[PDB]
Amino acid sequence: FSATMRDGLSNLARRLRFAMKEGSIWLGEQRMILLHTAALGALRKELVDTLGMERARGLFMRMGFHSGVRDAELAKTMRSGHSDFGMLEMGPCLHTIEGVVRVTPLTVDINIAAGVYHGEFLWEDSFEGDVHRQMFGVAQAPVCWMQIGYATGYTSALMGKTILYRELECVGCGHPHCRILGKPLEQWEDGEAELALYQPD
Amino acid sequence: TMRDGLSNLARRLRFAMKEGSIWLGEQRMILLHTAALGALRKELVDTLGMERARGLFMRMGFHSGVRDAELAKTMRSGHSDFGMLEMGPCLHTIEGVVRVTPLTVDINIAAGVYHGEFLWEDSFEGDVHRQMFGVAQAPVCWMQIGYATGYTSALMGKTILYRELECVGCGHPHCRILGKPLEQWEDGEAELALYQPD
Ligand SMILES: [Zn+2]
Ligand SMILES: [Zn+2]
Repeated sequence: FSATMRDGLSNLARRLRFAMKEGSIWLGEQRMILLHTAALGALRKELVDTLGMERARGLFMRMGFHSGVRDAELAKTMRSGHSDFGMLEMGPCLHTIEGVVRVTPLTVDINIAAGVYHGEFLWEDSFEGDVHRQMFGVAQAPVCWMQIGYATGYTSALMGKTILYRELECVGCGHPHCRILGKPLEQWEDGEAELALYQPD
Repeated sequence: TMRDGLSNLARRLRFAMKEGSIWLGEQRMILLHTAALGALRKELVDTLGMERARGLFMRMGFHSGVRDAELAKTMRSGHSDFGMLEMGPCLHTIEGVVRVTPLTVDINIAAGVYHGEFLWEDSFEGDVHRQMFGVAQAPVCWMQIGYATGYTSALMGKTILYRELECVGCGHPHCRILGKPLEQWEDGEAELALYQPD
């Protein structure tokens, strides 16, 4: 049901090592845990309840940003014999293997050497959208915060420039699926202020 | 010393790529980078202080533990009370959180009997805490302790609290924990209070 993503998914699960003789999981050179979405949901609930939705959104986008940046490093380890899109597409694949979301590239214009990027993707079965509705009910703006942070971090680390993403539709809002658009910071009218969300204090 | 638990619980873990999801029993899971979780921990500790951050993580672990206990209960058939208990250590291990070795475990669910001591090796939490900070002056495997507390309390049907008696986060070569009912802990109801959202 996927292409060319298949190759990516196969070539990636081999970088995924489950070692219950040591109680660890490694993906590439990054240690991972399996975490219940319901536990991340409970954390999110307390964060929004005591910090507010905006600051909580920031914490999650940054957490996602860190994940994406690490996965881009893994992506760059197997660049040999890989087009710019083929390297880009690893993000979508890693996002799927980690059970975060089913990603389908809709159309992608990417040139790393030239600094050109324009990407739109479909997101099916976002864990974050579902978790949010269960904790909060329907939302009045897209809620896949960690997931957007990840696309932003992964793509930016890959390009060596800031690529910001925005959800144009989201299941958290009661759509059938999520859909996103990513492009250079410069090209977003209020980009500099979105950028403020990725900084800690 | 169940290897039998690992192989049998690990079969409950599946990757449904076409739906971009991972299932452990009936619970959806994600693979998350410890580095990212650690970045979150540092922000929470920096902005909300350690005691408040500690509470958030214990309660997150607690929720994980309660839900793995619900999975354990489904596989109740043909298992002793000890066998049931051991699925907790096993799931924690399978989840890549920590490698758990039961040391002495005395359990009888009907009679409300529980006293459990466990060895924790390669704790991700203690590990990440001491890289994002330094050696700490008190045990720091917050989420891991929450999980044990939640798993065992759900299995026993009564409040079972755990404490770390050693922790890699404090420069010990390993973590070690003890779990027993609330009444057996000196300041137990102040420990039970960490599990109540603020
Ligand atoms: Zn969404
Ligand atoms: Zn510890």
